[PDB]
Amino acid sequence: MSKRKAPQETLNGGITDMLVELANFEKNVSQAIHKYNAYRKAASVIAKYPHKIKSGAEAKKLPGVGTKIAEKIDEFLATGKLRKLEK
Repeated sequence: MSKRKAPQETLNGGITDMLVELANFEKNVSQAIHKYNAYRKAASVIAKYPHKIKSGAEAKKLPGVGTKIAEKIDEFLATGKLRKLEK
């Protein structure tokens, strides 16, 4: 908790963070469910990934992420279409 100085609104991706979080549920998600392992396998191909996408095409390329987990990958990456101040 509190290592040096984390951003206030995260950077952009945040894929392996919200994916590993669902597996860390330790309450609503048991420790051996099918949907439970859906975020663990997808989190292995996402966290290794650059874990930062503007759309949901990168998750489709990952064979691990796509079986009902790709929807969550867009939940965090859905508000990543903000403008960057033109001119």
